[PDB]
Amino acid sequence: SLIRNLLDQASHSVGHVLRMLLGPWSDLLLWALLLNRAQMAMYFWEMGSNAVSSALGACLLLRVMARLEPDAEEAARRKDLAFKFEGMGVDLFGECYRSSEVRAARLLLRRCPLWGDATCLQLAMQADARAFFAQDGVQSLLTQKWWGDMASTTPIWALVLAFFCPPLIYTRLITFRRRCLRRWFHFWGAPVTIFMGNVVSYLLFLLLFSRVLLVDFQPAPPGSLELLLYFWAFTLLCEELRQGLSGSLSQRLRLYLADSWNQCDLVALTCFLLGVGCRLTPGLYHLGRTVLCIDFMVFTVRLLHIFTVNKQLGPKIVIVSKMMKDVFFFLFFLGVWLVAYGVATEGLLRPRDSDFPSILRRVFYRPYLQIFGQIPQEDMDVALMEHSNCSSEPGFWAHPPGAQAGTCVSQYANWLVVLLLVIFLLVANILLVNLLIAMFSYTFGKVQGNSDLYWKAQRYRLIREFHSRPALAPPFIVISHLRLLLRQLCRRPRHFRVYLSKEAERKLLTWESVHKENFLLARARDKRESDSERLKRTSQKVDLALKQLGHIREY
Amino acid sequence: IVIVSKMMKDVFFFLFFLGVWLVAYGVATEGLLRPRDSDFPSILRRVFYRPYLQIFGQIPQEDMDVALMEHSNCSSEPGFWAHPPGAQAGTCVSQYANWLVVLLLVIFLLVANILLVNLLIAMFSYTFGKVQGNSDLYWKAQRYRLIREF
Amino acid sequence: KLLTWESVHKENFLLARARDKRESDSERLKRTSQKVDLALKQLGHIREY
Ligand SMILES: CC(C)CCC[C@@H](C)[C@H]1CC[C@H]2[C@@H]3CC=C4C[C@@H](O)CC[C@]4(C)[C@H]3CC[C@]12C
Ligand SMILES: CC(C)CCC[C@@H](C)[C@H]1CC[C@H]2[C@@H]3CC=C4C[C@@H](O)CC[C@]4(C)[C@H]3CC[C@]12C
Ligand SMILES: CC(C)CCC[C@@H](C)[C@H]1CC[C@H]2[C@@H]3CC=C4C[C@@H](O)CC[C@]4(C)[C@H]3CC[C@]12C
Ligand SMILES: O=C(COc1cccc(I)c1)Nc1cc(Cl)ccc1C(=O)O
Repeated sequence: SLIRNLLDQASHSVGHVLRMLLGPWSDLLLWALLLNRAQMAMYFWEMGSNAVSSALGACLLLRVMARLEPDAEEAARRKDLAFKFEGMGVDLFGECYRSSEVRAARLLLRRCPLWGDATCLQLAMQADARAFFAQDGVQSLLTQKWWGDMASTTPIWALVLAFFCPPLIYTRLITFRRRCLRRWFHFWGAPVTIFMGNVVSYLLFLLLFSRVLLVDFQPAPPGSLELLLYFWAFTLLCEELRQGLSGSLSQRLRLYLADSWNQCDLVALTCFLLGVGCRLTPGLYHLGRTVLCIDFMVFTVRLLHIFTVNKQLGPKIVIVSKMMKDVFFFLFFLGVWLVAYGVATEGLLRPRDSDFPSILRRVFYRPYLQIFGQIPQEDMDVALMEHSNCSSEPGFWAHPPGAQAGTCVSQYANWLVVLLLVIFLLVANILLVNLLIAMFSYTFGKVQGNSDLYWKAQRYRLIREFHSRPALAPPFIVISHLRLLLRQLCRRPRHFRVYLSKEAERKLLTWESVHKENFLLARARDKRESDSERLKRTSQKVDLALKQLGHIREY
Repeated sequence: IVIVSKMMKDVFFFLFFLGVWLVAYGVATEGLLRPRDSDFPSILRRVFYRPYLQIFGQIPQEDMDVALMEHSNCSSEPGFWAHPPGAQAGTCVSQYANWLVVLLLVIFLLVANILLVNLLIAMFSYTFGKVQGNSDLYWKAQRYRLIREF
Repeated sequence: KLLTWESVHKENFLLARARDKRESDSERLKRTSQKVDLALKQLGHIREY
């Protein structure tokens, strides 16, 4: 199995868990989980302490072991145990939140001594406990943390007005949980305010980049505006580099190459560096301008991910991410039909200007544009063209008026050319677009129910990442960077983690144990009231009656 | 009627996505081709209005493709320009990267006119199917209030 | 060896499906009905007492 060999390898030497494990109920529970004893795990859980934290840790280790399983059956057993176990854990935490909201809220951030001193939230995220993030209790607590010391009942427009007018903080609007200085730091350190500052800074960055690209990008040496834009770009590069380094050196970069949004930011920044180099070098000014235009497109795309936090939009964004397979199949089919129809028409009518770019244009671009209402009838039908004799080759040609429709086409089979145009319009503009409608509707209907749950996890990760992000905006985050490097240089000569009281820890443990035993007795009553169990009981009672009646049959 | 009132969230998300993609594509084309008439209203028109109208069958090929335009030498700046015939398409654009301009036009048409409209179809159908069953009940209450008010 | 393995797994599958059928509520209600009927019959066999 994966227990004896794992212990032998650890002795011969998740890795921290293996190191700490070697050959009060925590040890029994962990042994039950590693031995794949489902009933032992359940019972040790239910009669042991720290049920929620133990549940998150144990389901994390179940997922890890199922991934490590070389046997599909054992992996399936471990993973189904993990699903049932995370579900029952989240049910317990839901019934806990149903009792005392603030008690459960401070139960979350409780740094439990076991499982590597990691909070429940980090354990769930490492375990991919989407269901354990789904419940309204943890959702509301995450919302309040995103509104850290801001009384989340405040509306968004109040927040934007307060951001625009710093004096507005000391008003009746926007309540909150050196008083002026403390309020100032709370306002400017709240993760939601950090997010708003980042959004406004990014909008200003895009506006300035567009202004530079459309007006101030002459081949003259860079001006003050160009230098300032370069300064913002370098600051963003430093920001992303530090974020990747913080969130072991090579292991961290291998971790960072994931999270495709960071990949998009990285490729955008590399394109920016290439564009700056080409702009600075004399010869490649035009190439620099083109690549910077492409980079603007990439940055505008990244703005979407920056604006995925909205409660009504994130599921839709992950939906449109999921719809790529359907659009991609449609791309194949459209390409095939476009090749067929374009080559057919390019063979039926033979323009004199047979240059390769012109042939490729007439075979791909124009048929593609026929889909969206651009139909050059005067270019590809003879009855709309004036007849003339071009070449010595025997035929009737009727030179067109179009600039890139050819010098003059042939006309032997224009009836079948028009027939092909009709067929192509019927297939591409009717069969394909409406069939893509069908696939899009079906995919949305199937996927939305899991997309919203994935958005819950994504929003938790978003809250964590903006909490980890420093205070000042990217245009001024150079101050934060120099502050952190000074802190790095200060030690050379030398995550919410809300504190809980020591007696409060014991009171939370007792409260959680009491509510756990209440939930178990409730579920036991439910199982007893279940019709199948009742029929079981009736069957046994009837059997006992029959047996004891047989014991008096001799009378 | 109460359904179409409820559909505003979907149309509103679509408005966000269309605005983002329009900004991206418009600025890309406005940077790739550089009309001489760089007045602010003209720049804003070319970056927002014309790309928006490209969705509904208004494609100024003769305005933004060089192979359809007559070539001429406008300015001392080194390049080939090929002055357009359009009235508000610019005095004369540059032509260094019109292949990629046409590629961007193709990509924008594929995304906005195919991905977005059909995806909005999907959301509209799903929202209608989900909401009609309560919308009719709300209409019952609304009609009672209507009777009372008249 | 494949024949023996297949036969063993086949009889395992049949016994599993038999247990499933027995645990089925309809079959259980059948069994309860027959047990109640037998109890009634043998109680009638001692009615004369
Ligand atoms: C926030 C982003 C996405 C908006 C994109 C719109 C862009 C194209 C707009 C917004 C601000 C605009 C600039 C604002 C002011 C001027 C000064 C004027 O004398 C020349 C044009 C110029 C430089 C504008 C060009 C177009 C512009 C850059
Ligand atoms: C739906 C899909 C299959 C449609 C594909 C259309 C693409 C491939 C078409 C549309 C416009 C076309 C371009 C139009 C003009 C030029 C400039 C020329 O100097 C090189 C070829 C090039 C760059 C063409 C290559 C093919 C092209 C990019
Ligand atoms: C809705 C669908 C069915 C419409 C299809 C349009 C068809 C019927 C049209 C398109 C072009 C037309 C053809 C154009 C030219 C010719 C050549 C002539 O010597 C005989 C008539 C003939 C052959 C026409 C008959 C009708 C025609 C084939
Ligand atoms: O959805 C996302 C979110 O970032 C995006 C990055 C680029 C473009 C878009 I629109 C969104 N990225 C993913 C995209 C794919 Cl095609 C597959 C998986 C993921 C992922 O989230 O891992």
